[PDB]
Amino acid sequence: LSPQLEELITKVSKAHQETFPSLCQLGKYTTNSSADHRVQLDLGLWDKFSELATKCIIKIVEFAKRLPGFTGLSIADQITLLKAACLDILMLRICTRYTPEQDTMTFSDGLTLNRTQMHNAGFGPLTDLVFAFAGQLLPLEMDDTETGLLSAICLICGDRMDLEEPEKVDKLQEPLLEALRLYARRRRPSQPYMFPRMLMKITDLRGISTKGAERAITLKMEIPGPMPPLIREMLEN
Ligand SMILES: CC1=C(/C=C/C(C)=C\C=C\C(C)=C\C(=O)O)C(C)(C)CCC1
Repeated sequence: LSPQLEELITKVSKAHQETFPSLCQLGKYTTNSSADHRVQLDLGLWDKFSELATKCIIKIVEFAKRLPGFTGLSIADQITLLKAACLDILMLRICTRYTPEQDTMTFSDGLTLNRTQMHNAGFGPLTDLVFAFAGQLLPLEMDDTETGLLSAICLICGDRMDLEEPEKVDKLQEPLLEALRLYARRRRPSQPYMFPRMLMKITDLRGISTKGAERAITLKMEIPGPMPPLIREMLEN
C-alpha cells in the first residue's frame, strides 16, 4: 500500500537525518595542520580523522538498526551487512559533504579539510578519486532522504557473502527500492534518469571502497600503531 511506502520513506529519512548531521547545520571549523602540501601522513590529522571515522561507524550501526526489518535479521547477518557496506556508506557520507568552491569535505563535527589535508589525513593516493566521485555526485543533487534511502540500499544487500538468509535481505531491500524510485520521481518528474543514475552510483561506490580498503593495507604500514578497533572490524570484510 502507498501509506506503507510513505511511512518507510519518512522513517529512513529521519533515521538518516538523526545519525548524519546535514552540512548546512554543521558548525564548520578548520585546522592549519599540513594544509601546506602533501606528505605521506600527518599523524595529528590521522588521529582526528580515525576518531571521527570510528564515531561515524557507530552512527551507521545506529542508522541500520532504525531501518525496518534490519533488527529482525540474524545478528550474524546484521554484522555481515555492516562489515560489507560500512566503507561504502562512509564514502557516500563525506562525499555528500563536499563543497566544490572551497574544494573541501566536512566531517560530522564540522571539521572541514581541504584536499591536501584529506590526503595527509590518510586517503593518500586515493584522495583525488574520492574527490572525483564527490564531484560526479553533485549533478544528481540528491537530498537527505535520497542519500539515506540509497545508503539503506547499499547496506541491505542480499548478494553479500556470509548471509545466512540472503532471501530475507532481498525482500527487506525490495521496499527500499520502491521508496527511492517513487520519491526520486515525485520530487523531480523532469529528470526520469535520476533513479537509475543513483542506482549506478552504488556500483561506483563499491569500486571506490575496494580501493579504499586497499589504501588501508598501505596505511597500516604508515601508522606507528594499529588502527582503531571499529575501523579494523570494518576492514576485516
Ligand atoms: C575510515 C577509513 C577510511 C575511509 C574513510 C572514509 C571514506 C570516510 C569517512 C567519513 C567520515 C569519518 C565522515 C564523518 O565524520 O562525517 C580509509 C579508506 C581512508 C582507510 C582507513 C580507515
